[PDB]
Amino acid sequence: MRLEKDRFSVNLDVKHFSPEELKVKVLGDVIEVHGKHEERQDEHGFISREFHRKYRIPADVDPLTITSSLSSDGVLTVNGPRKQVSGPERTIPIT
Amino acid sequence: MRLEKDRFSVNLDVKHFSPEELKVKVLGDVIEVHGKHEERQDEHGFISREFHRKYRIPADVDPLTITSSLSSDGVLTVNGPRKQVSGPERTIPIT
Repeated sequence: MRLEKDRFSVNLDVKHFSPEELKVKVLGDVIEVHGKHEERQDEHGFISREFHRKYRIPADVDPLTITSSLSSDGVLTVNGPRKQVSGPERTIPIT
Repeated sequence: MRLEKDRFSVNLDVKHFSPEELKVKVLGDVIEVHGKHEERQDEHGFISREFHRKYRIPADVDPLTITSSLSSDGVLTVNGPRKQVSGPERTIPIT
């Protein structure tokens, strides 16, 4: 949902939502994310919002190392580091 | 320049260009690419095309393992594999 020269961040507005109702997850290359709230006809134009978003990590981002926080105003945040890594400037053979 | 569910491919039209004149390269996360042709005023609307494109590899693609070929019709192709990898479907702690 967002990238930086040193870190990254996925942001989702899911206001009036609460953690027990959501599922974050890391399946290697991907970042799973499931939601589902049944506040029911209580609202007005009732909303039974459920889903399942998935994102692709970036290469220099470790599949582990993920701060998955949240703010008071119902906003899922997913964090992680970047690594410049070291490969000798590898001159590639063009056929 | 292009992606697939199992492999990837970067394609550049650089017709009337020849390998000695170009530089492919892998700097960890990135794929460098330099060009420069001086066919000179020989053409008509002379063209002194030089540059330096750079691409970001995808996570499941090894920084090594890169078939950099080319076709007869002046087209740089850059290839590589993908790996589903294995991480236990890692349930992430949302704060």
